[PDB]
Amino acid sequence: ADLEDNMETLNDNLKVIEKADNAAQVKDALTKMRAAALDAQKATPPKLEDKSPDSPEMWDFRHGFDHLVGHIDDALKLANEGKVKEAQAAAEQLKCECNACHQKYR
Ligand code: HEC
Ligand SMILES: [Mn+2]
Ligand SMILES: [Mn+2]
Repeated sequence: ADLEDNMETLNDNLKVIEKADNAAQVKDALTKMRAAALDAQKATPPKLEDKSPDSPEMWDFRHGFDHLVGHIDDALKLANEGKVKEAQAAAEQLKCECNACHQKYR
């Protein structure tokens, strides 16, 4: 449950959503992402290892996962309503979140 493994979970399950052709597989990938992002939110990334947990950098690092989970839930709702294609498109826009946090802190 460390940061690199959670990121492996996020990356793998985004590719799963991208190639999926059914709702069950999209839904399982998304809920798995949701869990991995909440667990990642507890880690300290290598480039913030000198920071206090209440620093603005650490606050912003953690809050990035709230935004990510928010997108995941939107996609989760489409995917529970059976709209696989809309859910996949929503998951593609998650990529702005990955990129945003990465350019600041990876
Ligand atoms: C901060 C709020 C993050 C968001 C959102 C996402 N990622 Fe991330 N990721 C983050 C950091 C700080 C790091 C560096 C970790 C380290 O220990 O060096 C990463 C790294 C990755 C990696 C590489 C992991 C590795 O084994 O080196 C991948 C493949 C990755 N991140 C993917 C990824 C995806 C697909 C995300 C959105 C669905 C995503 N990350 C969001 C911080 C944050
Ligand atoms: Mn915010
Ligand atoms: Mn966003």
